Amino acid sequence: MGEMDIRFRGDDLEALEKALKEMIRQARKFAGTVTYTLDGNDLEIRITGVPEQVRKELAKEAERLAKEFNITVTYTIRGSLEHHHHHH
Repeated sequence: MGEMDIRFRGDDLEALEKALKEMIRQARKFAGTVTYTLDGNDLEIRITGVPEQVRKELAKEAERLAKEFNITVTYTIRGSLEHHHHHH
């Protein structure tokens, strides 16, 4: 399984649009599927097909656009539980 939910919240819809435009561009360069829901000041971008290793990289890009446009991102990734236990 390899599917991630990248959701941008911000009072400026334009900041959400430029973050969006990038996260689509990133899903395209990784060659995956990209969907999005613009509704008021909430945007959820659903990137499917990209594996867990790549879904992490989309999280770094979510964060770089969050501090770029000063908007709050929240991203969901599970399947990182490769070792659902401490290193002990």
